[PDB]
Amino acid sequence: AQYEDGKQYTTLEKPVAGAPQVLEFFSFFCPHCYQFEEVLHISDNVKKKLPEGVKMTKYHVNFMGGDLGKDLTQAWAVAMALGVEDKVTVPLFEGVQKTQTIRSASDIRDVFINAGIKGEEYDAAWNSFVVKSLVAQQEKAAADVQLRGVPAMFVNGKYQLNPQGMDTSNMDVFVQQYADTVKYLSEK
Repeated sequence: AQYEDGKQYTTLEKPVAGAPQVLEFFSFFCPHCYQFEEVLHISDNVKKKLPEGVKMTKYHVNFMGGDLGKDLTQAWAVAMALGVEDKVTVPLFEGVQKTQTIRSASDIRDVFINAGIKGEEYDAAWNSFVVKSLVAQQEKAAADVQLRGVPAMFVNGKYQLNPQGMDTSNMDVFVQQYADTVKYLSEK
């Protein structure tokens, strides 16, 4: 077949019931995640090709960057709660990996302030139990799928994208191949 298990995707031995239809994991410490966001715009391009009725979920993981990794997962929860994902994703990536000006919770916070979220608004969300369960979800979802590396995408809790098995000669071709694969898996 033109799409094969073990080629453009793999199948989970233990499928995950009731999972988000398209589920992506990343870490702001993850170098390929940086590329996936900044250069490739994977998430956005997958979206452009998905059916209608399709929800995209994106979650942060703890297992990179120790204490600041965890801080980053709580902060991403805040971002989701407040609907400001598209205002902080880039400065967080560049703050961790490009400029290296994120070294503590307080620096993570500065990214939000500078992106226009209010001090009070941020600190309340950060401390809210809505945010705690959102952090819990992020952890649950990763734990559910035996996640030990990022970037990672899962379709209907049953298929895992395998970007290693696609041509990287040409970046645009890579994305389109990736996205068409998500759509195939979607329909499957």
